[PDB]
Amino acid sequence: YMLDLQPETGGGIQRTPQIQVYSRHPPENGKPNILNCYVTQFHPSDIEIQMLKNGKKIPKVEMSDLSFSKDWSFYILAHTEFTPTETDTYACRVKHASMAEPKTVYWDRDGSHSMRYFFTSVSRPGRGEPRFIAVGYVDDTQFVRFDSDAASQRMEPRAPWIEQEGPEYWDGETRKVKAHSQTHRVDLGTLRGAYNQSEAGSHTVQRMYGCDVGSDWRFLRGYHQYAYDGKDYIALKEDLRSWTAADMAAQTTKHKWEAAHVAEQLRAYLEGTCVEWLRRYLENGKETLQRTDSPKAHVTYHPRSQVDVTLRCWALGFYPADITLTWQLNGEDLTQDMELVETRPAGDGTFQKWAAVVVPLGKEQNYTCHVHHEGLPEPLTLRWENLYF
Repeated sequence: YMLDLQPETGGGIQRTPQIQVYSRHPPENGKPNILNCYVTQFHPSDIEIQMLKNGKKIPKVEMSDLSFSKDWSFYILAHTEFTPTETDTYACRVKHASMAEPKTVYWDRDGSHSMRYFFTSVSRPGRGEPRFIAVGYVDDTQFVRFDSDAASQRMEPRAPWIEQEGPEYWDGETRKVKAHSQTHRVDLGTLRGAYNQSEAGSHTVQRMYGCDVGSDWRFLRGYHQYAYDGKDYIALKEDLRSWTAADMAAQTTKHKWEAAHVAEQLRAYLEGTCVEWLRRYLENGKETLQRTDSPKAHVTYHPRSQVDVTLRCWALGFYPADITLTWQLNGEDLTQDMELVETRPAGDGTFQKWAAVVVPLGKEQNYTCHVHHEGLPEPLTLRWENLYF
């Protein structure tokens, strides 16, 4: 349930995509599966993602709705059905303005809750109104979307439990999401003026807001923050009464919103309405939302040099996405030379992660992987049982 308040900011750089290519389920030759291409850390949001089989474009590839993480960097999941074999190669190819050439990555085998909305507007001077994309989450489960270039021109369901809501709900959310788009359109215009930028270039406004509740479903935290061209602009501080302005232009907005008492209006939504609707969603989506799936963990071996080995600690099938995955040598922990990938979606309501370390041969028993997750009664501790080396 979105905010009705629409404050305006007032009148007076590229990052490279990271790519993971991986299957939803453990890969077995001849068994139907889903291949994922998880593309993250990119800016601006305009991007082309293609999945390839033996170098040829796979035609039926589904893309997630554009969203972004805390640092404002975008992410998209692309996925397609596939049945792996011994000989077929698979890859994901990304074109983005940050890179001179496309990057191709081949598939290689060996108690709290939150509601959050994420909004992205991208100007396109001479080509109509900004591209506007909105997505809503409860915890790590997306439940609504809006895309200005989609056909419906309505807020749309993306989870079965929200489809219960009647037409009044959908009408209200559609009205509000369109109002968000217009506010962002205005913001793009005035921010362009504030930074003395030309009317020709494309620019980006991102906005995130929402609430966390505790184990008793009482208000825990609120958020309401903005970025311009992928950089912090203004953010509501944790007290929900003051602002962090990132530069001089944002200070003008800060003083404007201070004068108009915008923080107190947002506080009322964040501590009241946001929380009340989160509780409703948690009850309506109980089976899928009020759940913890524990990480299914194991350690794999991979020969490296004649002197050492790579040990990789896997965590699979877990929900929610928050997890701590760490290696420890002889009790003491250290992330000096630990490779750690971003937590990635399986595409079926669970997440995956791994952490890898290079261990000298003979000293493998000294290394232990530790998995902490709210689903686990006790933290898991794993070691590589050396059978066949």
